[PDB]
Amino acid sequence: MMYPAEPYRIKSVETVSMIPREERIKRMREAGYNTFLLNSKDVYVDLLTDSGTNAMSDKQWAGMMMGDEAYAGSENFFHLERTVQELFGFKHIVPTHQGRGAENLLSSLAIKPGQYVAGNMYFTTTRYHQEKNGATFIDIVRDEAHDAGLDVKFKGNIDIKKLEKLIAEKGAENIAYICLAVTVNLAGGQPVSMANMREVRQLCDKHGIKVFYDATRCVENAYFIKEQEEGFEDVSIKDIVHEMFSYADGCTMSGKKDCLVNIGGFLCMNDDDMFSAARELVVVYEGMPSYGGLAGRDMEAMAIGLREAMQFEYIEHRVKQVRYLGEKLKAAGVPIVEPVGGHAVFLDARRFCPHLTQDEFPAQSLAASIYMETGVRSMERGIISAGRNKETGDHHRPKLETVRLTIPRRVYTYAHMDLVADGIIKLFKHKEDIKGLKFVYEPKQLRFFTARFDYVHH
Amino acid sequence: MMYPAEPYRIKSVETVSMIPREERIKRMREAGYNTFLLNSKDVYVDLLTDSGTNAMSDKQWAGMMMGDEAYAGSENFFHLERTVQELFGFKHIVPTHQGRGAENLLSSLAIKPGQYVAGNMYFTTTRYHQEKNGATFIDIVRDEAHDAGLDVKFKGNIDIKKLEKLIAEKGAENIAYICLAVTVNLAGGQPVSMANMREVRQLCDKHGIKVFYDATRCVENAYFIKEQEEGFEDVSIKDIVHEMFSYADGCTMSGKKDCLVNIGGFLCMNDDDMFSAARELVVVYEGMPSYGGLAGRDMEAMAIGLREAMQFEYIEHRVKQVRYLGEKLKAAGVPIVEPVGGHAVFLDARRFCPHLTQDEFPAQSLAASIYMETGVRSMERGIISAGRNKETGDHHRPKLETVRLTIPRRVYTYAHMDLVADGIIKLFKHKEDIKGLKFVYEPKQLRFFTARFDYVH
Ligand SMILES: O=C(O)c1cc(O)cc(O)c1
Ligand SMILES: O=C(O)c1cc(O)cc(O)c1
Ligand SMILES: [K+]
Ligand SMILES: [K+]
Repeated sequence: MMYPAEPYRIKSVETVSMIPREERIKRMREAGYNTFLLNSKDVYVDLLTDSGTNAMSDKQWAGMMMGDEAYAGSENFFHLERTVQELFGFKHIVPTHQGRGAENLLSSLAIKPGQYVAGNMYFTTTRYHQEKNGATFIDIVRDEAHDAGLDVKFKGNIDIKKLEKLIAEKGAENIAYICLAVTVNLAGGQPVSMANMREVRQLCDKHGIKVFYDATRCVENAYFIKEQEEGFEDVSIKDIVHEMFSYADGCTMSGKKDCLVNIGGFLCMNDDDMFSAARELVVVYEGMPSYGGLAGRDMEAMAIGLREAMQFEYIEHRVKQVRYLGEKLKAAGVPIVEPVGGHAVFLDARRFCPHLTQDEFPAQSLAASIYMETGVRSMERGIISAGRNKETGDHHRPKLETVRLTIPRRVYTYAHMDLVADGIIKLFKHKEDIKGLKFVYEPKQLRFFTARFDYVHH
Repeated sequence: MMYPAEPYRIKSVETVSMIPREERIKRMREAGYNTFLLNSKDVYVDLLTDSGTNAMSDKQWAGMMMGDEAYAGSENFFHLERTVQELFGFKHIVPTHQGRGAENLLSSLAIKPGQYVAGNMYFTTTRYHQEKNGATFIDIVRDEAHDAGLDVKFKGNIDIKKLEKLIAEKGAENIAYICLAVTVNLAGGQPVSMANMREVRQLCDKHGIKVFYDATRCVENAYFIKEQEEGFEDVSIKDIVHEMFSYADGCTMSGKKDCLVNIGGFLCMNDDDMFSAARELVVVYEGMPSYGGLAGRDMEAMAIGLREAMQFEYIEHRVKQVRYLGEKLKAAGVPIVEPVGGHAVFLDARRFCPHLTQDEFPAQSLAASIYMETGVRSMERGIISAGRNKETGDHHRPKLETVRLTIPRRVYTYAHMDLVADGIIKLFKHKEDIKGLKFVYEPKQLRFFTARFDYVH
């Protein structure tokens, strides 16, 4: 099926207030037309992010009642450890409170100053920790990834030629590690093929270079492999996931993404010595290696969730729900990043509002309009989030001016997707009526978080 | 009352396996006679730590069903924010996944390399982050705090003269901040008086020096003030807590201690510019400032728990339950660190086992024997935990060779305390039979965590 029904029932609901348009407009204005300043209680469908917003199962909530909150030797730790060892195949695991905790550990252990880290694009926290520990980041993603309109498979693949060029120019000993992300966020949630992981592994093995996965949406990635990589159609998600990680030396994981939980993460590695070093380092940043900044009950929920994520029908429905939204928008001519990724649809607000300039903040304004029209919250990922240039004092002006419709796992229905799509399509049909915004309050940093705007009038 | 009844009922119970002695001995040996290696399922009464092991209330669990897991604007965040603003009085709050997360932020923001941080003793993670950011730690606790046998009030107090001396010798500009801990862990959980907090504030204000509290057991501290500081007998715990923090510029808090939760912490501060800088920095270590590495449900549970902790009868019982254990041991002649602190009783293993040299690891062996006798787990806090001297390859030899009996909040009863005490007392009457330990496996780091031993013969 192009669009299968939910492979589960609703056990419990989260009630919402269902406020009318006049009230939404009032709340949007109070939030300075910045969706980051909206109160959760005033949002009907919250597509700000797929991180930590997932609906857990009855089995996970049963696990939540069996939290073994002991500082050492918790049953929940042992369940998590054996689950990750079984499903990912790594020798050692260190729990962390979420993904960027594991990144702090990995980069603190695996990077000497002056070295390079190469990856298929980047994520903000991941890159921060790499650079904080002395590394220069090199993008080695394939060129197609930077063409937002280009519909091609496995857009997230590393260009092996760029990797070969790097090794020759910089020398293997100067490369801390390859950071292979699955899926690739900055490209719109694009997958990486098994063939690509193999080729990166083979080349790195030649030169003694380590590969560490940024694995936050690895199950979504496994689904794309199963659906689209020749030869994998009859291989289980579980076997695809296990094979994927067989080509890595370790990984950083955010449970908040594909482990179907609201908090949690971990660091995996095969190397005994690195594991020992990670154990003493985790103590001062996260907590003892036996809980790593997580309650027992959350290690349990993450262990259960990761195993739940392996179910074909679940991840098929997850990805096809996102696809449904994207295809409905595409059918109406709405400009989106293509192909649709695993976890989100990205609107190109620049092309949605051709009558505006980027300096009138079309992404920020389109996000405001979407909320006022529907009660749906989306995230500005454009000029506002990019922040100001510290030297010039002018805006950074990023090439991507987008509104991100980010889909939590197992929270919404196709009817919610229809509500979102219908509102956006209505706005698109009258796009010329979307007004530009200007600052009325700008913080000196993290401006996307608390900035306030009002409309430009002529 | 000397020992009041629990000011609550049991809502739900946690299953334990009631395994016999022969089986406990088997499990202890499988754990290499290291209690840190015992599985939780094999422990009856787990006194390894009071951190994150607390029992929550029905109200907190109701809150756990109302987790608003939004990335921004969570109802749970706003609840936590106004609760901490109301009860602690600080202008700004940044959630963190627990205490050491807040410490990372504070030390990253408030320390220039080459500066000093002075405090009343220290805790490992707190000091690490201070030194990592280029500070030199200076102990300015009163001398009495280092006399483990001396029974005096407010042993945790800062010695104002030591602080005056530090300011004169180093200069105010070279002191990043004063780190005032409540209670003081290394002295056995000893409180700080309101009078002391005032004097420190007064002196620091004269020189423009910032004071940040390490406030993980601030409610236990407030109880000691109410109970023992002249003039506070009829002041509420809530009002004592609020006044305590009125003498601080901010704090690092572990909810896992006195906020009655299993995970959670936060950073507070009054300064706008520091807050703005903190909001930027928390994003890459913990998470967005609107959740700070916590699920919404945990921000909610911590908000509720902190308010519950203000109930006089609750914190009175908490502290008096620990005291009950300590006094029962004292009444049988068992040697402990004195006076008894708010959250734990420390056995003096050196005097418990005078027939053993420190090289035979008496604290480690005593902890093993306690488990085998009762099913009670305690923590070695002695030569093993001290680690091996890197330079000379010999043990670090700490003056304190102790076994820590750390009491989680609202988890155990007086009957459990009796079981603990009765077992230790029986061991004490036959102490000569406690055998020394030796390594069979020693890690090169964190040796207390995974080391394995067997008996000398
Ligand atoms: O795009 C996001 O959802 C996002 C979320 C964060 O907590 C930090 C960041 O740099 C980006
Ligand atoms: O004494 C403790 O319980 C303790 C706990 C920790 O997570 C670190 C540490 O250095 C000490
Ligand atoms: K969450
Ligand atoms: K815990």
